[PDB]
Amino acid sequence: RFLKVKNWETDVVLTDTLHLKSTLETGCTEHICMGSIMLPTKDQLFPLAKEFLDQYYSSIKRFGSKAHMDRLEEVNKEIESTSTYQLKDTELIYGAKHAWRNASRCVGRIQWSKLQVFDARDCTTAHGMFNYICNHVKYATNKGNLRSAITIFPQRTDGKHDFRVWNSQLIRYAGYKQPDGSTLGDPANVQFTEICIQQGWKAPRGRFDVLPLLLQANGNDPELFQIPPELVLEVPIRHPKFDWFKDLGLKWYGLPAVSNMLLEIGGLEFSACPFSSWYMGTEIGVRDYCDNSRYNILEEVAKKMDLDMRKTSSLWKDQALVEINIAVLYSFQSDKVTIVDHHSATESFIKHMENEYRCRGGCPADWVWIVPPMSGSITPVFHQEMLNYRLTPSFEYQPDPWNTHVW
Amino acid sequence: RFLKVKNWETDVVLTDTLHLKSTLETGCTEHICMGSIMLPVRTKDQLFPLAKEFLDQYYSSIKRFGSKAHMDRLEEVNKEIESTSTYQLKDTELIYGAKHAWRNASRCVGRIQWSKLQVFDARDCTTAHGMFNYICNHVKYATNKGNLRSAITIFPQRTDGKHDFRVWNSQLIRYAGYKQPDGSTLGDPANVQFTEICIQQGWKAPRGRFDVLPLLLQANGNDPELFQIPPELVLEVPIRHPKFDWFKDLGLKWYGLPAVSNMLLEIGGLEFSACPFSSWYMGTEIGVRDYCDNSRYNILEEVAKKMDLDMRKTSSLWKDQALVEINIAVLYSFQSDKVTIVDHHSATESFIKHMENEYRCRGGCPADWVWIVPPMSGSITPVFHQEMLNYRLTPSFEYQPDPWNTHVWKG
Ligand code: HEM
Ligand code: HEM
Ligand SMILES: C[C@H](O)[C@H](O)[C@H]1CNc2nc(N)[nH]c(=O)c2N1
Ligand SMILES: C[C@H](O)[C@H](O)[C@H]1CNc2nc(N)[nH]c(=O)c2N1
Ligand SMILES: NC(=[NH2+])NCCC[C@H](N)C(=O)O
Ligand SMILES: NC(=[NH2+])NCCC[C@H](N)C(=O)O
Ligand SMILES: [Zn+2]
Repeated sequence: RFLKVKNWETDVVLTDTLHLKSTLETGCTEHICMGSIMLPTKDQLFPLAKEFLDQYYSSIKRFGSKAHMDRLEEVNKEIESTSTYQLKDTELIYGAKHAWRNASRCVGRIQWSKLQVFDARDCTTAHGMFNYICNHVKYATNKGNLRSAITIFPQRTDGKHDFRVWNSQLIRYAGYKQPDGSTLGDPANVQFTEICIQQGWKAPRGRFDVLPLLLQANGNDPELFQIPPELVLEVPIRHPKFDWFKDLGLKWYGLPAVSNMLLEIGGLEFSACPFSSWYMGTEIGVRDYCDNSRYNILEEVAKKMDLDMRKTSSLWKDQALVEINIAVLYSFQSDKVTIVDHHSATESFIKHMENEYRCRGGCPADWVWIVPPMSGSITPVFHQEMLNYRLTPSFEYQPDPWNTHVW
Repeated sequence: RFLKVKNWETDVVLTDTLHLKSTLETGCTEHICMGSIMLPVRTKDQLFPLAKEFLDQYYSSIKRFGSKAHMDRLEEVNKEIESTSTYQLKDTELIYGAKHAWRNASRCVGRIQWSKLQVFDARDCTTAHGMFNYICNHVKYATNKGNLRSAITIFPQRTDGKHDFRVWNSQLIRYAGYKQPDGSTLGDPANVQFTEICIQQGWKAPRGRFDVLPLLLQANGNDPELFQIPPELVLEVPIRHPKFDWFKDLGLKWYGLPAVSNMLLEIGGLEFSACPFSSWYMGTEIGVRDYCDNSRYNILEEVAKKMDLDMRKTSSLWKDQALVEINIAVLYSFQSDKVTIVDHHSATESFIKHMENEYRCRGGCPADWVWIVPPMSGSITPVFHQEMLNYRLTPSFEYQPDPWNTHVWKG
């Protein structure tokens, strides 16, 4: 069964055979589409393993080879014997790269092949985790010349000895709920901040406090560690034409490092797998700065611009938004910290997507996430149809550890 | 089976029971979501269920479910379908049906207005000329000197599929598109093909960047005929900017009345192949899509130039900066001529209110996130952060193929 996707700006059509290899469910049915919903055993394990191994071996052009069968045989026995198994270094790398390749919500995926993979499966303690993580941050930041990396901690076993990173990103600002009801710093992290504090963190209480790492190894209680400040690259936010802008007091960190996700490879579950790359401007300028439930800076930025804020139809929110995003890309570029604007980013993903249909017969994409949170229809992805299906290896969500942890 | 939708900006949660009454298919499956795919002659036995269902809804809506009136009508329609292999809707039903097809239009952000809709019954129409007159009346009623009113005109339903009434224009009022030999396009590229059909059919084309197209009307399965809409009936807004005096020099204007004409209205199984409906524009439809889409009027570069923006590097956000001004200039021009119009903030805010009310009183409200979210400043409108379930309810507005692709020319 073939499927076609049209680009309504170029009339380009692509045929998707890849969705055929789909496994997981979408949350959608014949009678309902949940495309905008944010979150919709030995015998179990071997099929999963076999499938992965087949992919891998096909990818290296040894499908059916003796090597292939042997490995198949080996893994087989190992699962029967140990009720789990271990991936060869090559497989772990292939698996990680490909989970990224399959991340339908990622516009960055043209880069999927150039990924630095750190094997931290020999890790056993939170302190071990802290050290590994520090190495990742440093390698990835690279003095502002950002590099994509992932660090993979030991896989789950009985589910009672999970490695987990309790932060949602390696580096994020704290959130303090004041008594008057307002919030200081980043409201997104208010709850995590309360857990840190509650666990011993001496909170400075500022609008941009780098949070402590809170690391759980082997199922043990989480432990706090401060990331060497020297390791935390930051960009002060100023506007190329508004000298009053810097006075707003805004900065952001240069390294987005999602840490709360779950990497699945050949049936194996890696519950702690921080990955990092570089920001698209909008993530910060639009979502982090202007979301009503984040830093929410539109009013203030507007005021300083003296815009007509009486009537929404002045598009004062829109005007401010553009400046704010101009100031973010500007600040970063001026400090030579890697960053990409939403136009370049989306243009590349079209190129990527095309190439993926050519060489792979498809490329799963979540339109809702792929399209930037501003200027949607002026980027090429708006006009681009996308089929969304779920391929493994994958990155999955998982519950916040505090909701599930057995203290 | 209940379903919940969260608003990630307010944490409001809503429970959807309404999707249960869903009938049509989504194009989606357990293994694939086509949520971003633009487009994913009946029978006696087919028709009555469709009719019965509709009638049940209607009667429930007036609080006569199971009433003698209800059963009789049920009985009547029944016999009529058996006898005539079709049937006719009471005036009350046609109105209920139309209003509710709008109410179920999952791609419509304007639906808070769904109840206040002027319905024109043009089922007695028989000729293209008849159609032209009806349409002129609609345009005039709806425009209302710039104080826009929502209206729909419903022409005779399909019978054997050989005597369809069709409006060949996609909107009652739209600008022409001429493909020049150098490869460029004059006017609106979206209508180039329709323009060629008009010309080919006798239209004397002015060849300008804003020529109101002739109506091309088909009655009873007959060949289409041309009619010019009285210019005095076609309200237009010259586009200028409240601070850029150079803007008016761009030479831009738009018409004040969006009137989708190429859609198919289905009610109680009946198919109304010609049903122009009209309301008022949301700014972005014009400022963002019609003006800035690359394949429409594509004015970003020029607007940028005049602003002398840094167009060397995309990261100057020159496209973004121009876009905002252009949209400011559209809402401005219209408001200054007192032609109804709504900005994307007000529009999306209202739809949240509407959506909430719909969950309260109706147990749901089908919505297509991809279409509901404005083509600019997405995440600063409330609908971005709003989860939406999309399912298909009837009565509905459906797409249908372009008439020229299917028409059996009589000559
Ligand atoms: C290299 C440049 C990259 C860029 C420009 C980029 C860009 C983005 C953006 C803008 C989002 C939306 C995130 C949000 O709105 O919160 C996203 C999501 C995502 N990206 Fe990428 N990314 C890059 C690299 C990577 C890498 C290295 C990985 C993993 C190896 C990855 C996997 C993902 C995943 C799993 C999501 C969805 C996460 C979630 O649901 O919160 N990306 N990316
Ligand atoms: C009165 C104020 C209204 C507003 C502000 C409004 C707004 C909109 C907008 C912005 C769209 C997106 C259209 C596009 O992107 O091309 C849309 C789509 C749609 N609306 Fe409305 N509308 C209104 C009234 C109506 C009426 C009167 C009807 C029918 C009776 C209707 C039914 C629809 C339908 C069927 C679509 C889908 C069109 C398509 O698929 O191309 N709306 N509406
Ligand atoms: C309701 C909707 O699913 C939710 O707001 C989504 C919308 N689209 C998005 N797209 C991206 N890239 N990132 C996000 O956090 C969201 N949030
Ligand atoms: C491919 C994609 O679905 C297509 O560009 C859609 C996306 N969202 C839209 N949303 C609205 N309201 N109107 C449109 O024409 C579109 N175009
Ligand atoms: N480019 C990335 N890898 N982004 C990861 C998620 C970052 C997150 N959206 C933020 O703005 O904080
Ligand atoms: N508000 C409406 N009824 N819009 C109908 C579609 C108009 C279309 N978006 C246009 O720009 O021409
Ligand atoms: Zn779907």
